[PDB]
Amino acid sequence: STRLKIVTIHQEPFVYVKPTMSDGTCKEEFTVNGDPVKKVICTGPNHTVPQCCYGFCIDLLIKLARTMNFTYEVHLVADGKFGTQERVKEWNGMMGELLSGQADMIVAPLTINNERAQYIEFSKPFKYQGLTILVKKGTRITGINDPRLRNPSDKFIYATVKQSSVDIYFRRQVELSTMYRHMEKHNYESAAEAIQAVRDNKLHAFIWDSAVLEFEASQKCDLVTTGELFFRSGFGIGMRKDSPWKQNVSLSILKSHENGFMEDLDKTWVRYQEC
Amino acid sequence: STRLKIVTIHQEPFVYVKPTMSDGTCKEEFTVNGDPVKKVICTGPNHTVPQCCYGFCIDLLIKLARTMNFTYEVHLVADGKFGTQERVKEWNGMMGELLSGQADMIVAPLTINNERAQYIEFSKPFKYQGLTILVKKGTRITGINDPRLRNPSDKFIYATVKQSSVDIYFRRQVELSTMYRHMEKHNYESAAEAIQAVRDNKLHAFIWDSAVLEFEASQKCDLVTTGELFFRSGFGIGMRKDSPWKQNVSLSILKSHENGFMEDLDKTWVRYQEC
Repeated sequence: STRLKIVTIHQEPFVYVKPTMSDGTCKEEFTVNGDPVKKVICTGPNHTVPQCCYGFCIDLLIKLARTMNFTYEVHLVADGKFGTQERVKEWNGMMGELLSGQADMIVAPLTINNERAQYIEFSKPFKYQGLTILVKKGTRITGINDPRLRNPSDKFIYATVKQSSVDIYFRRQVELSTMYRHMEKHNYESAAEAIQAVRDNKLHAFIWDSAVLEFEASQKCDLVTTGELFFRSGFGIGMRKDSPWKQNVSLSILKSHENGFMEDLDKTWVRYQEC
Repeated sequence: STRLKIVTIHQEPFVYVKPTMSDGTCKEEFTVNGDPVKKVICTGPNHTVPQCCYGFCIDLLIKLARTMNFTYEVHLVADGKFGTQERVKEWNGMMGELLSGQADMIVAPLTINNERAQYIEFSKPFKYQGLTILVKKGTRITGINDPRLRNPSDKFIYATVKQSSVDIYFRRQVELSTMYRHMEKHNYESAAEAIQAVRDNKLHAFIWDSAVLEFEASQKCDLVTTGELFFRSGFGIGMRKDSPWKQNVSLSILKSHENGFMEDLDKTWVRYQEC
């Protein structure tokens, strides 16, 4: 009947965003084994214009749309954010768009957490992840229990992104009190700057989402992730409560974990051999 | 109004099962730091009798019951099984008990998968896991892509449990065809026997649930798990579809991942230092 409004956000390798060619089409590209890269037009801010979206999440959308037989239009979130609750409390970003009806589904690396789940519903997770630690190659940190994290000094500086979900996690547990006070002093304004600081040896360890950090390490051989994951979670498709789509989207995702499909998406988008 | 009927199954460290003392009570025990071990009476086959249940899942039940203010009675599944669909197709084990009304909730290390999710609903996961590989200490296997798994010979024998979810997973993907044919020749009748065979160097690698194998390695220093997890999944509380309990059980579980509670259960039940 009517096309679902899909909202997404720019985050490689889940969603790449590139300009259209001069004729308005998306450049034809192929995988190493000759398969066409599937691309969709996604409108959004560069001024709102049609752009080209592809990646793990786009391939997943396409699989869901074809399996469940729905049609869709994809756009990039207008304010460029995942969504937090803020005073004007109302959700902004993709959460706000989903709740307002500007979107019908959020298809993106959207972490399942208590706060969001109070307002929306999630599919079963299409990818598992957690927090991990990004360091310079050669640096050894066992995880959140490493003595250089538990007993901080300026000889080994670690941090996360100010006001992020990570910042909030450390703030909330008394046993991490000592780590939180160190981080509160070194936290960065954005993940990109924290990542650069590790490359530049101004930050010894950056604590962040594993799906982000592992992707950085796969592309930049002077960086690596280290240690046991902690605060595990999953990424799910977001829908308003009592969605007609949730059950079948969840069943498709579970089937895909079990039949190789999700693994094929990981081989296609997440796995590299440069480093 | 009425007590929820909780069904569970014996699997350390999630559910320990021990006899009552001579007077019918459960032995008072304490953690290393002095805290009482919480125990519940769980009736079930040793002839159905009251026994003592405690562990990660029992602590979780207790937290849910107190948070949501419900009361409950726990029993061990009558046929001793998680549940498969079989001809008489009807579910047996905990699935069958849940569907028949003999249980209202399954509180156990119950893997979320497509087949079960067709019939029941799950809470958000209280523990993440996957498949991993159990080997003798000193043996090195990178994961499911290790050359000694991909290119099998009788110099390095690996196997799983016949007719298990693992057996079925390998059967279903063409790219694992060669591994499946090796395993089909060495598979064991039960996880206990496969585990013993690794200890006895009759089986070089056993492919199984990480929550099981990691627990074995934590208790038996001649065994270790090795390699990257694969076929990740989660354990969830099982309820009949459209349960009044699901939303609040899921919200509690998500909060517990975020506030230290789940981590405390891992420190209490899963973490050891002998090995």
